Amino acid sequence: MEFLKRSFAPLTEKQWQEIDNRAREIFKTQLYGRKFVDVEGPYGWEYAAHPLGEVEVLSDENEVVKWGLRKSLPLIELRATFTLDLWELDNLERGKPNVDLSSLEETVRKVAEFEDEVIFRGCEKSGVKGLLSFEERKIECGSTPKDLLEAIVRALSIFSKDGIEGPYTLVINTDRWINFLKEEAGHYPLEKRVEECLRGGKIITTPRIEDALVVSERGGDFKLILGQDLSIGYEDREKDAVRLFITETFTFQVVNPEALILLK
Amino acid sequence: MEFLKRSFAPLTEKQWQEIDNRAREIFKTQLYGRKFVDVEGPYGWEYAAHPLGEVEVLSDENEVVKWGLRKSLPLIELRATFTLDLWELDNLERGKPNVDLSSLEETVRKVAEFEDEVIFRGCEKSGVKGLLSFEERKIECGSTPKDLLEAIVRALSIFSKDGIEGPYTLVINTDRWINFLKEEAGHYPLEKRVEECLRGGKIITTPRIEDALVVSERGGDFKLILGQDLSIGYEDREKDAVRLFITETFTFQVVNPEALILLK
Amino acid sequence: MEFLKRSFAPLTEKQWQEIDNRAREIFKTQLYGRKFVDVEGPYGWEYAAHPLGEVEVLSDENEVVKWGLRKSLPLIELRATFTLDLWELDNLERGKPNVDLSSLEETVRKVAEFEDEVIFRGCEKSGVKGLLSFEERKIECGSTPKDLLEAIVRALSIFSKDGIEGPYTLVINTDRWINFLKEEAGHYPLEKRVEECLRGGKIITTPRIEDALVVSERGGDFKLILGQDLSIGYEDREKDAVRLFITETFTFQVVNPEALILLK
Repeated sequence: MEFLKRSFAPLTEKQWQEIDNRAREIFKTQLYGRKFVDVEGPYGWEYAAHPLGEVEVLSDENEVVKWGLRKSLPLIELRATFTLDLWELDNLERGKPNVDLSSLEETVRKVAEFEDEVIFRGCEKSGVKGLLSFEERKIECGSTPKDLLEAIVRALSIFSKDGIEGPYTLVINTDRWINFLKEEAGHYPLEKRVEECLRGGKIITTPRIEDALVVSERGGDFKLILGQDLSIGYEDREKDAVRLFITETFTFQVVNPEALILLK
Repeated sequence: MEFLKRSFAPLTEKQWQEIDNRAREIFKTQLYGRKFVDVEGPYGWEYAAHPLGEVEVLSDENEVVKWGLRKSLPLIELRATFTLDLWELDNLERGKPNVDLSSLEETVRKVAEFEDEVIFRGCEKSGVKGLLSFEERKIECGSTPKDLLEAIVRALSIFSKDGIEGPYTLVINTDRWINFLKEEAGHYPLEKRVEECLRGGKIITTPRIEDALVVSERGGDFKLILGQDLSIGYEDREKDAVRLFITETFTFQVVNPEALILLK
Repeated sequence: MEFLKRSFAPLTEKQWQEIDNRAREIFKTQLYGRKFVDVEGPYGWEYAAHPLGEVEVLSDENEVVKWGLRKSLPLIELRATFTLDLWELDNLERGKPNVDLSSLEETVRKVAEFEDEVIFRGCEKSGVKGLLSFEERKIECGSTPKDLLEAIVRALSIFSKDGIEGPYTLVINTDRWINFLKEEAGHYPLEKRVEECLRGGKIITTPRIEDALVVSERGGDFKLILGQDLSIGYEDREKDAVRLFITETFTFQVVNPEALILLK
């Protein structure tokens, strides 16, 4: 929006469109948490904190009037900057079909990594606890495909006792998935054995996790709080090059850890 | 069209039709690039160059008035000739069901090879760079079916980081495909393992490539510029035999090499 | 248009208008070729090459499939820059009737010279051959007004044998015209003798030619290919002064040299 100062950038709508398109593509392919966790919002651009629903009592014990502070999560405000040559975007309206947008891509990837780190590991400063921080819900299993299938069945039994329902999905490191696919036959695809044991579920290979998670997708158990979603705006000129920025505001909340299981 | 001088050939519409039909069949089965790359046009018959969208500056540095030349790709104009006996096409209207059209077939195959060479290797004279010239995007993999599947998964991970989406297709040499199918079981078809790892994609066996390519089919990344598409016209008489020709005008452009991956 | 970034210049419409007006005036008075040669287009801003209608065959002699490259003329892209003080354009809306626009005028004159040089001499780099390069069509004549009239009659006889019709015009260096007017009487204006021998034609005094040309104006024999016509846009700030630029894209083609005659 208006705080992005896009109107003041020496660019045509065509160039803005190309930039936005490439950003969207990289993001859709590089944002992995967005695949498992719900999204609420956007609340922005002014939204500053998400309530937790508790009071920390600061009053002493023998005070007549008891009082405390109501708790919330501060939204994380993200800024990153790109620099694009001008002589090279105007070749777009000169008829060039492929305009170099490399710095955009690099920095987009970096911010995607940032958000995925928050979701998966969290942030102490912000008070966010990541999915991989709920060590209290973890299975110890082997390292073969068969061990993996047994572990998945165990996980679904756990979900059963805890009342957790819904489609299930398995988030794996890419390398471990590849090695599971390589380690044993072959006489029936492993992905099918899995999608069967993972009863109507899916597999999602994610390089930002090392081992694996099993999560239910019924809804409402992991949620990303959105103020200002990812947006690109303008800062200044270089002057032969334009400096833009990408920004966001967000927090993350694990609501029901019972819908989460870690695997070794 | 009119530049083809078909009206001046001592032939009936029946004979023209037979000729055109056989040409179309051979072409549909022998034109392999047409299976992966988009086609724009036809622009012909006068279209002479396709713009690139850049200026090469020829002005010196200290000139007051700066100037350069706007760049483009010249269209390649293709001619080949056939000779057909007359006594042998008139047997068509005499009731013969199978008329010999061998020279047509041979020369059609040759021109198909020509276009496929341009697409795959390119042309220095014309300034076309072929698919197999983007060595900067190449994977080193093994030689077994399992190695192949691992390589395909690696390729799709690459497409993932580069923001490349869409159906995927695997262009292979026929011999290597056959040997992959022969080398190991058997207890589950390899083509299915592939179409699965090649997630909803295809395999296309192409004798004009030696090893393999993986390419996305989302659209707009490889494109063939068409002026005058493949057409047959008339030159002269022999006189007992008619001399015809086949012609085309075309260039080729790889727009987004990120949608391209070479395999060993 | 939009590639000119006029909207991003810290200027009001009044100032843009003054600038454009002065540019147009200087151009109309300083563009001499525009007086004789036809103009086609504008094709821009993406137009990159104008077809010539020929194929250069690169195929060897004994190749089965013959091929070549279709030929064209690259458009020349022209850039020049002006710098205008700000404190001095805002006095326009302060009520000043005469705003200093000298750098504009100088640079406009320079680019006009550039285009006239291309038309008259041509450009080797671009492959343009100028009017004064067709030495094969040249008359040797005297240096007196009477010699000039005889030469004009000879030229029209030539046009006669070559089938060239239409109004005729005589492009002369200014100095030679003046000296012809001074050299002999006087008892009947020379311009009238000329316009008579130059049967219903004209005289156009042009400082970018040294001796003279006679050309027919029937149409279609000399033509200027226009992509982006002359236009002014914005580059940056200085910051107390605004930097603008003037740009064009064009080529030139002599189609029928029979409509052209050079005089000594």
